[PDB]
Formats: sequence, structure tokens, C-alpha cells
Amino acid sequence: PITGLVYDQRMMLHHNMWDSHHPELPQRISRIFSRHEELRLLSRCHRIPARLATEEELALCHSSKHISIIKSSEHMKPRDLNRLGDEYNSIFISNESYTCALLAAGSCFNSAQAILTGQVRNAVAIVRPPGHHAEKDTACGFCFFNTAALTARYAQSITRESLRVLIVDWDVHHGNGTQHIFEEDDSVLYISLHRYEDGAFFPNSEDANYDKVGLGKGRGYNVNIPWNGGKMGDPEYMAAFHHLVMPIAREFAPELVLVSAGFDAARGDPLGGFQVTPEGYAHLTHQLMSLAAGRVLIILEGGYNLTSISESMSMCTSMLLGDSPPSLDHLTPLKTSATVSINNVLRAHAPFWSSLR
Ligand SMILES: CC1(C)c2ccccc2N(Cc2ccc(C(=O)NO)cc2)[C@@H]1c1cccnc1
Ligand SMILES: [K+]
Ligand SMILES: [K+]
Ligand SMILES: [Zn+2]
Repeated sequence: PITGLVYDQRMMLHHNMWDSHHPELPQRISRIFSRHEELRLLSRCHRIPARLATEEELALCHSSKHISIIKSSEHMKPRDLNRLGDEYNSIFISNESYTCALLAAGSCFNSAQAILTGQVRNAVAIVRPPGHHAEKDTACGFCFFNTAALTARYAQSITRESLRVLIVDWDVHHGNGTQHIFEEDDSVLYISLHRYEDGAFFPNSEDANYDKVGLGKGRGYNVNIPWNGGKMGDPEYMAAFHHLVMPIAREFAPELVLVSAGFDAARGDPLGGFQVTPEGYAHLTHQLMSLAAGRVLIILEGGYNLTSISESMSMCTSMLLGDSPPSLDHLTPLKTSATVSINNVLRAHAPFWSSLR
């Protein structure tokens, strides 16, 4: 059983030229990659080459008008990069941004193909800029193109259109772009856990609440798990996986699992304010590996504490390689509010998932 790994230093080139310390830092992926080297995990993995995604592949999810405006930033003067970025919600653009976003997407494509043709069982994608806030027609929250949403359609395009793909989004933020792209779609199951605070948390939309369950044929195939009033940690994430994520996923029987793996719910992240530990991420990964004959691709999204994301993603890779899941804790009743969120999700999805309890 082989674990794949994709990483390309050129993705570092994307940067914020008006705040060189912006938390979506080039060094996020180099610090994660370096930690993989030091922990002797990188040598255990099959190295998958990065590549540029093509514009045709971007068209699997994005409008040609959005593609063309982002492609055009590669030749913009600083003044126009600044105006263009300011047209979006929380976006900065450099001249290298388009190429880096193409590389993060093509990297994940090659990983998905490696998994789907049998070259590897599972894989990990150390990529940037992130993807999950990007919409069909717009960029948002440090994301230009929806890497995870593209990878699901890419996977379908190289197999069959109805390939069952589960996307688990454990980034602390709701993946509004991923929800919206597949909202009518019953071939892609989207499950997001996210800090919500009654809609007061980025992306600041009631679209992230538990009562958005999908539209049309897609009703039931959009599972939002919103967290309210509480510094959620391992016990809460493990409880959501037990009562919602794994039961629903198993009933869906995916053939591929994409993890939109933001690490901004990690202990130490100032944007997230949550406290999931590395061993917590390790346990979530291990539960996901019981699906889809192990076809699990972990994709870096958010995560802004360099040490935290490097330890946490390393933990996930260690699990993919087959290392034993590490010990966590005992008892530790959930935070009150987390039982409330979980129960609310259970009720809204009972009509769609008959194995829910
Ligand atoms: C906290 C906040 C004030 C902020 C300060 C400094 C820079 C950015 C941002 N935000 C946007 C944001 C944050 C994280 C991610 C992500 O992808 N994490 O993984 C994507 C977008 C917040 C915001 C902006 C407008 C309205 N409400 C919240
Ligand atoms: K999420
Ligand atoms: K869906
Ligand atoms: Zn995030």
C-alpha cells in the first residue's frame, strides 16, 4: 500500500506585496514539507509530480469570465493587481498568483489520477493558494480556483461522470464555494464542519447553517455542521464524525474521498480559535481511511500557525502511511453547544439518511 505526496516550491511565489507578513504566507507549504522531511515521512511516500492545470480543466467548475480575469493578473501592474484584488472579499494578487493556483489544482489532479489508476492508495497535497471559498464566477477568502471542487470533477472526467466523491471539509471556515458548486449535485457529497457563530464568522453567510441540505436532486447531499459559542476541540470533532460524518459517508459509499484539509481549527491558530490537536487530526484521517477502499486525498486549505499546520498535516500523512492512530483522551464530555449543533444536524438530515440516529 503506497501513499502519494505532491509538493512544489513554485507555489511559494504567490505573495502579498503590501503585507509580507499576511498569514496566508508562502512559508506555510515549505514549513509543512520540511516537517515531513524531518519526521522521515517524505521518504516513505511515492513522490507525485506537480503540474499546471489547463484552462479547460478550470472550466469544469469556473466561468470563462472568471478564468480570463485571473489569467490576466499575471501581466498586471501593481496598481491594477491591487484594484482587482479589492474587488473580491479578502483577496491579494501578485503576478505569480495565477500560476500558483494552476499548480495547486494540477497537483491535486495528478494525485487524484495516481489514486484512481492504482499507482497509490491515498495521497497528501501540500499546496497553495487554498481553494474552498472560490466560487464558479468569483474569488474569495485567499482562494482563486476551487481546487477541491475541481479535483472531484476531474476525477469524474477521468473515470465516469457519476463517480461518487465525498468531500470532507474540516477547515474551520465553511467552504461556501464548494457547497455552491455541488448544491444540486447528488454525485458529490459535501460535508463541512465549521465555526459559524450564528453567521457572524467568515464567510459570514447563513448559507453555512445546518438547514442548507442541498437543492433538487442534491437534497441531502450537503451536510453543514456549524459550531456556535464554544472553543471546539478533539472531543467535538470526534463526536461529529461518530454521529454524522461517518454514518452519512458510509451510506453514501463514496469511491473517492477528498479532504479539504484546512488546519486553522488547530490548537494555536489565531484565526480559528479552536483547539483540535495533531492526534485529533490523525484520528479523523484514520476514520476516513475506512471509506472508498482507502482512496483518500488530503488537500491543504487554510491553516495559519506554521508549527501547528506542520505538525497536524504530518500527523495526517503518518496515518495514511499506515501508522497506528495515537492515543487521545478519555471521557471529556463535549461542550454543551456542540451537542446542540450535532443534534440540529441530525434532525435536518434524518429524512435523507435512514441510518442516522
Ligand atoms: C478575521 C478577518 C476580519 C480577517 C482579518 C485579516 C485578514 C483576513 C480576515 N478575514 C477574511 C478571511 C479569513 C480567513 C480565510 C481562510 O481561508 N482561512 O483558512 C479567508 C478569509 C476575516 C473577515 C473579513 C471580512 C469580514 N469578516 C471577517
Ligand atoms: K469547513
Ligand atoms: K452536494
Ligand atoms: Zn479556513
